[PDB]
Amino acid sequence: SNNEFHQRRLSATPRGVGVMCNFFAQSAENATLKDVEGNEYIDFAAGIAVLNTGHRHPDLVAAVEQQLQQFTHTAYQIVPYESYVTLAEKINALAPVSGQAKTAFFTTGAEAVENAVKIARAHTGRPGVIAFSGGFHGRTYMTMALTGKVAPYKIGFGPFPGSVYHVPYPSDLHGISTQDSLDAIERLFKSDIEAKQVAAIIFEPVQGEGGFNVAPKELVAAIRRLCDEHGIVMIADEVQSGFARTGKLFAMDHYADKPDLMTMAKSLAGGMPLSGVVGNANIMDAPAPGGLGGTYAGNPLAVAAAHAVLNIIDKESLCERANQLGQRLKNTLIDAKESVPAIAAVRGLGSMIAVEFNDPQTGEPSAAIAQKIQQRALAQGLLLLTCGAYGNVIRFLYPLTIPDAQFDAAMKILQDALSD
Amino acid sequence: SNNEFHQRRLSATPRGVGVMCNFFAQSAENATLKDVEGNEYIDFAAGIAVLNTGHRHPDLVAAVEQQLQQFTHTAYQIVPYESYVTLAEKINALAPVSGQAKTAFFTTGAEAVENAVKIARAHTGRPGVIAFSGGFHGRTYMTMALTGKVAPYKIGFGPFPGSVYHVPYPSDLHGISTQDSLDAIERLFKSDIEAKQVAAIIFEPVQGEGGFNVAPKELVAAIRRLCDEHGIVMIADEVQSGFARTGKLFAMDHYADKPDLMTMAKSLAGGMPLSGVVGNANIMDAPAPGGLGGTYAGNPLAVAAAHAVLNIIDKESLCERANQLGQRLKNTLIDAKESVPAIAAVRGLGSMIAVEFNDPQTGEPSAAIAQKIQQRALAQGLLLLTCGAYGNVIRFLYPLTIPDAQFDAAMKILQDALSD
Amino acid sequence: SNNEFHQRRLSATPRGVGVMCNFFAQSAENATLKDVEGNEYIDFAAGIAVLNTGHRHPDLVAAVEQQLQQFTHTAYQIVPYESYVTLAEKINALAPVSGQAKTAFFTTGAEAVENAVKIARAHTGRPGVIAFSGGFHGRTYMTMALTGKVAPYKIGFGPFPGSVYHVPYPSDLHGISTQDSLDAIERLFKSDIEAKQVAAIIFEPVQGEGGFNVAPKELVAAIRRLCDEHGIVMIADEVQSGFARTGKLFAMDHYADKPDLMTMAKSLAGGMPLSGVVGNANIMDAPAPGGLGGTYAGNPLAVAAAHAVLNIIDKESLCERANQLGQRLKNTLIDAKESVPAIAAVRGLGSMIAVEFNDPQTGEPSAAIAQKIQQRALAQGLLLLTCGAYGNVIRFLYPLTIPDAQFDAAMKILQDALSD
Amino acid sequence: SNNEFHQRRLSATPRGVGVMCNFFAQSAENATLKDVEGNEYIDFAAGIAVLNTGHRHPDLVAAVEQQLQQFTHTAYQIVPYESYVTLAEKINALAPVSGQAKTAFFTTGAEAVENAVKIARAHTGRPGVIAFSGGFHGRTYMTMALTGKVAPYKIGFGPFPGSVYHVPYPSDLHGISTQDSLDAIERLFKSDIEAKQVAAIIFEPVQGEGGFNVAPKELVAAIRRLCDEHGIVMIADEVQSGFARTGKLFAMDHYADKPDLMTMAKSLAGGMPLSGVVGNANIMDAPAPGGLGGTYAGNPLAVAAAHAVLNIIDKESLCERANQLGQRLKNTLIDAKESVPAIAAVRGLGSMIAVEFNDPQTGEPSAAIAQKIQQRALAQGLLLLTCGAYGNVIRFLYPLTIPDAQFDAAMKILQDALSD
Repeated sequence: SNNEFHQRRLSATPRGVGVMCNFFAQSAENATLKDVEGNEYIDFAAGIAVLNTGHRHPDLVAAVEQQLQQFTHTAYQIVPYESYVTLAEKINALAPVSGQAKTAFFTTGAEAVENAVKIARAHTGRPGVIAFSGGFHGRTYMTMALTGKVAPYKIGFGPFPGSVYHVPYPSDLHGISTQDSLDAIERLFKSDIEAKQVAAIIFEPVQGEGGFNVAPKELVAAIRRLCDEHGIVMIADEVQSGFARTGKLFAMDHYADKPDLMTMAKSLAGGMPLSGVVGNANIMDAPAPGGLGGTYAGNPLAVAAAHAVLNIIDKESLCERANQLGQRLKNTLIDAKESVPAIAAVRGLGSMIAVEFNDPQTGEPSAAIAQKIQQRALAQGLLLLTCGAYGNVIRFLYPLTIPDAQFDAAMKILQDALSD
Repeated sequence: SNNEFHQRRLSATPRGVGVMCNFFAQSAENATLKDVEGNEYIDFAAGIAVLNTGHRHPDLVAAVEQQLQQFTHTAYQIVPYESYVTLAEKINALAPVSGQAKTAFFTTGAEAVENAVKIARAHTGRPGVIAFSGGFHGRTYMTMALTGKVAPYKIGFGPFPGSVYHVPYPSDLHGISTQDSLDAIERLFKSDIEAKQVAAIIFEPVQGEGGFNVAPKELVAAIRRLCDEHGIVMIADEVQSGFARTGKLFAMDHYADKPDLMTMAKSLAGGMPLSGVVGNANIMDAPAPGGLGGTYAGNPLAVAAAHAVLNIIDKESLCERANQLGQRLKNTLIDAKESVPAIAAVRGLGSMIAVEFNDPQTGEPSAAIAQKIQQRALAQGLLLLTCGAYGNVIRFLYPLTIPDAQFDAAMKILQDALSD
Repeated sequence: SNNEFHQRRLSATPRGVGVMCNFFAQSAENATLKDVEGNEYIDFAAGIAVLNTGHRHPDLVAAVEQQLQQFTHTAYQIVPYESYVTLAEKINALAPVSGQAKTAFFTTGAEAVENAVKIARAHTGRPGVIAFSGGFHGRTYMTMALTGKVAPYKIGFGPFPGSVYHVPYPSDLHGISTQDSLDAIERLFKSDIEAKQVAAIIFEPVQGEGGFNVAPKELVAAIRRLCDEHGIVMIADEVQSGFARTGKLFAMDHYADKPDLMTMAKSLAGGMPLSGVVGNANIMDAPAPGGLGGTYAGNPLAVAAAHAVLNIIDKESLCERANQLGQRLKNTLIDAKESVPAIAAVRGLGSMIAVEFNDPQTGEPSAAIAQKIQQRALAQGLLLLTCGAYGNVIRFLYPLTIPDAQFDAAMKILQDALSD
Repeated sequence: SNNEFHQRRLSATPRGVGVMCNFFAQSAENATLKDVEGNEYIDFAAGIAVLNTGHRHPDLVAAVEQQLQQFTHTAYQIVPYESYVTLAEKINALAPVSGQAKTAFFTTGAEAVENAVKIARAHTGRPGVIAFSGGFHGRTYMTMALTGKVAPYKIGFGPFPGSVYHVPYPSDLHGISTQDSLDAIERLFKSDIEAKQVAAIIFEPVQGEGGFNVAPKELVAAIRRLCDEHGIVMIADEVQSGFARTGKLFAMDHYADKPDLMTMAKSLAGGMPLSGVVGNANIMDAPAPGGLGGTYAGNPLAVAAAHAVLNIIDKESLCERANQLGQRLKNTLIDAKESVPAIAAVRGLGSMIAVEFNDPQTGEPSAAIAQKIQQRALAQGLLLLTCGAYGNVIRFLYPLTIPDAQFDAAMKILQDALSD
């Protein structure tokens, strides 16, 4: 029963860990999710862009099973294992970072961001960090501070550390330009903190919870220029955009400038708990032995899954397929724009696409319309996710391995849900 | 080759992720670890107290495979699952908290400590946190601040947030008494922060990296009293001491006073990435919906493994067994105390036992002697771990499921390694 | 000799205490300063807007001597005196605060700002403070944090406290509007700190060292509105703009909205060390007995001088006079705007008037032209002061008591320095 | 009327500015204070150790009037003057700082400490500051954090900056030794902050508000040793102990080790608002020009007063007189220990002497007995001050210029007030 267990969950767990759906997952494969009462759903959430290679991809299951017949945990900081080194070598070969790449593995994306910040601070000896409004980087203390949304991520968890600031993110719909961001960064350097006291600038090439806003090329170039000038570490948070989501393996592959450090997680292990930081070896080697670590860091099962994820992305050509699916979804949303004026924007990159809804009679961002369209899709068996500053963005996070027929059915459902 | 991948590792990964052993893991079962060249080792590390049920316990592997046939990740905050709820119910039933309990799951122990601090700050509306010298609570920013050992955990990652203080932990060999701890707390209340601005007091009932120092009953009682008097949340970090290690399920079960919050990890899932926080349901309900979470939180495979772990500790009487094994180890160490004057102390609870070595001609802490015994034991096939402030303590973290014959062989090897 | 003592100065005092002039003061009266070698200077600095009533005003001197016959210091928090209370009563009656006013006295302007922040934190129980870029509020740690100009005030003195942020200040010449300020405040609320975690918003009605930028009426109204909505304390820093400088007694008297707190110093005692905070009695009474104080606070001689200063401002009609002299200066500057293309702006209120210079060919802010005009004037005997974000602003801080003929001589000198 | 003005004072000023006496000062000279109703009091407060040279010493009045006929304020950072340089040279010639000295002047002692910390931070590039429990250093934000007494100086003004810690001050009565302090410093280095991240260790040679505890020679030597070893700036806060109070010109003259920086105020100008920092020239020169300052800093009248105070201390042999008067008061207090069992301790240095009362029927610190003696002596026309962690200590801060007959009358009054 989904109601019995709804009450059991509300009684056993705190209200702080909120849950979107009131049905309980029973099984899942690729992009199909069945609950405990037999209802099937098309998963356009992918565990929040974690299942780019799909629920229980057979190669991932095979790799996890093979490793489960060897060992699940030795603590890498005690007894190492080759799979860690080989995955790090492959990431170094593929990651677009400055200089020669070195990679370390942790467990959660928040741990990856934390360690990127630790590496930057140890390299520069500086305290400051600049992030962007609307950015999301984790739910730990420091990663909350870096996160550019207060409600609900930061309510009641303050005070937050000093030397951490935010500048507005370029958004065409809201009149924020690249030059607005650069002016805010300059106002930081002239009012708040010395440029030679800022250790890192951290940014998402495509903001996840921010509404799938893409960083303009000028912005990435300017960030690279400022970091080169002032000795600041450039951090690209590719935790959500990484691994073929944006049409290339990493979102940063769409830009000429390379960041110094890059954080990875979610789809890195295709449904297993793994994260990592990859970047310039001169910067990564700043902490001494013992300065970085984590007990679950580089979990053998998750690392095997990540090897499988890389091979799947390659052999099934998930980058091109991400581009094709994103184009089809854009076509559907733009065609619907003619009949549903509430659609205010269609943005994104590759298969990282989102639609933002304004009230057609007011012009103000309306979360109500987004919620009701999300209700309609769900009742039709389509699981959609909400994001944005005002919670009026629907982001589409289908697995890149979703079959064509199921994707077309999902487009039909989305068309019927857009139009009342 | 155990030495070609050593160079590969040094070239691909950052220096900051330190590694103790020069060999690479190939397979592991219970307390037996086999490297890529075939060498066998008796694992007295258990992945740093993560494998209380031993490497790949058959029931844990069966549970993980069963779940692997259903789904590995749905993002719990999007789509929940019953295994999370039932595991929370079991932890609530077993946790040493006064009154109604509530449990939330995350992925890493540092994440659990972070959420305990978030819960305490949301409940009290205060900033301050008081921890203990020699304590270890994670490698994230806030958990580094709570950690009471600067070298090597905090070197280069400051500055650290305000309102976080440390008081000395009682140690009979170092002359620190419970009254010393309480006087330092009072000095904090009179010099650094008013008690009504302290949100939590976090402590390990048995210090992990601190040298297995056991908290006196008077200290736990004074902490409970100070917390009730000033409205401070009492946090017990049982990440390393939890799950049958100390002879009871949780170390706090050795004391009459119950904490408000308790953090769990490591052996909770017996080799899978899972952590948690259980406590006073009213305090746990302090953060509003949306304020707590984490993408991997309560990973389904790890949840299944944790169910298995609870059932294994029950059905195989691992508390009783930890008491027996700790007693055998203490007998071996005391029988050696007459031939080895370097044995300065033997401390701990249950099967969380450590031996501290001083120099037999100076009386000063001797880390070299401990490293030499460790060196000798590793050549005989026994993997031992060091800890303590001065690196002069050897901690015994054998899996609780180690067979009697292998344990007795390890005792013989240990007697030889102490022999000089 | 001015040289001998210049070298002795460099040898005995730190380089960090910067000194603008190469001559040493010997005598001073009203707006006339004589160096130790006999050279006379028309003082358009007034000790940085401290000598509004002019150097050694006879009434101030007579009051100071009369008190000197009584006592110079008793420590007010030990033994109080009636001059403190009567000055507090006069300030309470004259301050632009809604409802019952209370006034406390301290010694320096930074001390007044510090106590205003302390009062706001005690009244709200919140950590945060929001200030404006280009603002100056003192050289102590918290007041450096509030100051919105890094160079040179904050170089090497970090890190600075968390929960302290800055927003742009409206300027017609730099493209910053009131709505830009309000949007940045909203971005703070949405990205950095909860609105109901901000204790105060501190602002200058007329930015002193920032270039004499006048706060538009809409900005003050919006600040008042936000404070009423979020329960934030509205702090007006009138240390430099206060006491008849802007054509009315306080700059806030030009606006319909009233602040919760107002800080006073500089011309408060007309050349004696005294500061003060006046505001809402219910808010002022937030700190408990024993929370506010200062050994020198409300020094008797400075309090007598401040009594004299109020009586001088009233009897010699210094508000009206400030308006007249500001109009004469504006006539001179606007007249010169036809021959000097470098004159890009002439702004201010009353006798708080500044001219900003841009390059006549490029249009960029030209600090070199400003310096050039300052040296020309200095060579003719006119002591002028620089300010602005780029050091390209000349501020006119003559004593309001300056004789008309001396003012006209200074205007002629200024006209000569503006062209050739 | 003292009652009518008592009510007026409570009406016009905030409750936070606490006031000890309910009468209002009318006149004062040397050690005799007259209120508005004609009552005379022997001033054993000296405005909280500010009038070592006495109320309105004739030489100080003469210097102040001479300067008042010249100028009262020019803003030293705009136009300098001789008296600043000559006073700095005299301080450099007399101050016991390691190496050749430079001196800067400010206005309040809190500002002096603020600038000492600024100088240490600029010199070292480090954030950390270590202070002592029971120490008092100012009522500003940073000097609050440095202060080691929460009630009443810190209540409601948090949260406080990170990297600021406190260690116990050696006290014979409370069982705190030098080695306790050194162990707490080592615990800071091993649990809280790296030694190479601490910019300064600030301490009072004789704690003022803490109860006149004298720093033992071993403690000063250990602070000097640790500061030399780790690059930490050693700061002696002699705002209260300076200028012949302790029997030598500065308290540090009783010790063989020299601090790097020394802060001065209070008696520095003998009742006029002045403060200063004197220290090693190389360290003082750390902030770039424009980094240090203050509008009122180095007030000409106060600087003339400081010249006069130095001359008075020399010509009237105030150091020797401080020793003599301290010995006479100690004789009076020890002889009273026989009939007053409440006298638990009589401590101090020179004429910086305090008596600590415990309850003779339980052994508990008694602020009530101290206050009864205070009011008993006040009824007889003798004005005493309280202090201590528990408010149970009587301080004797008579002016050093007090005549012998008045001192003997005060001793008579003190003897009668000690007994019931």
